[PDB]
Amino acid sequence: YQLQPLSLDSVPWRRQPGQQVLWIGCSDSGCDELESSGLPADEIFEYRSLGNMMVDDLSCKATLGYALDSLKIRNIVICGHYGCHIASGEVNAGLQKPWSSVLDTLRSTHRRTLDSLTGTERDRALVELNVLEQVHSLRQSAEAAEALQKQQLNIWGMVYDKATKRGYQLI
Amino acid sequence: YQLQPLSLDSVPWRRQPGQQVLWIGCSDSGCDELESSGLPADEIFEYRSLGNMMVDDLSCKATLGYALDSLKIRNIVICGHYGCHIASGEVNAGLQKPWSSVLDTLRSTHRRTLDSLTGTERDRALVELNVLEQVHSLRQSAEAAEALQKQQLNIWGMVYDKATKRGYQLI
Ligand SMILES: [Zn+2]
Ligand SMILES: [Zn+2]
Ligand SMILES: [Zn+2]
Repeated sequence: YQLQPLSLDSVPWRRQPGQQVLWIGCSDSGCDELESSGLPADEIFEYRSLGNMMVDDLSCKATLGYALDSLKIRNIVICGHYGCHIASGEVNAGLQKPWSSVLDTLRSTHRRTLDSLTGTERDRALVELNVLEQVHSLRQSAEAAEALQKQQLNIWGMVYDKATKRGYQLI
Repeated sequence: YQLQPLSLDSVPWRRQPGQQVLWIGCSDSGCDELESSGLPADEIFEYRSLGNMMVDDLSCKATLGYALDSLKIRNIVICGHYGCHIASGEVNAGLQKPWSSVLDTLRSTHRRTLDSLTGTERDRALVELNVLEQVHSLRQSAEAAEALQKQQLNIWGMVYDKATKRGYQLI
């Protein structure tokens, strides 16, 4: 992957006005994130969860299902954020499986690149890797895979930087 | 129950600055809701789900658990909103169980009250009843019940009115 700064005028998840976007963001990220989305408030259906993850439980399936079946959403954005307390090198004992399992697996699978980086740059890399893995795994959900095969769904990854108030798309 | 307009300078979930509040809101409600919270952005841990519900699923349990065990939160707010598409009318087929079950149970349990109202007033009553039920059910959870009996947790209910740009506490 590479990071591409977004231009707010032409975001990949808004090539046409009027349609609703499922925005999947993190519980410890603020509203300030959506100011970098390129979407007006009335085009946003917002799921906000631990580490902007979708794990295969009833909440992920029901939210995906309602978004596709009732709102006929054609775009999903997974928005990670720099400074995230959940997608970081600090392993918090209060964080349950499978959220903790996803993060352990990322740390082991990407050990080579992560091992060469100090704390702040390591945590930024882990936010980005978490967004990529969430985008890849949501594409393999049964409901998303059938929509993608009809070219009736796109899933996008982005990272928001609180400090610069800018978003970066994962390409 | 009765509705009490909130004053932003004296919200029951912020009697002292610095501590984090778990804010449970709806996916089809906007950030505009949090402007009525009386909280600065860095005191908000936001869980945003179908119909501002907590059902007994891994996501609800893990988010509650991370909030209590890792963030040591002392206040939970369940925020419903007038004009909600999920807590409205009768059956949406796109809305899965147990979300659909909660709403059917509210429609049956409060049939007498709902029958006394027209459609728009019926929808508003269903938003308010949903918040009260979510607050009552969350209090009965094993983790919440132990914390409440130690006076180390409060759960609050509120409803946000987009038209008046005000929140109302459920007393
Ligand atoms: Zn986060
Ligand atoms: Zn927001
Ligand atoms: Zn709603």
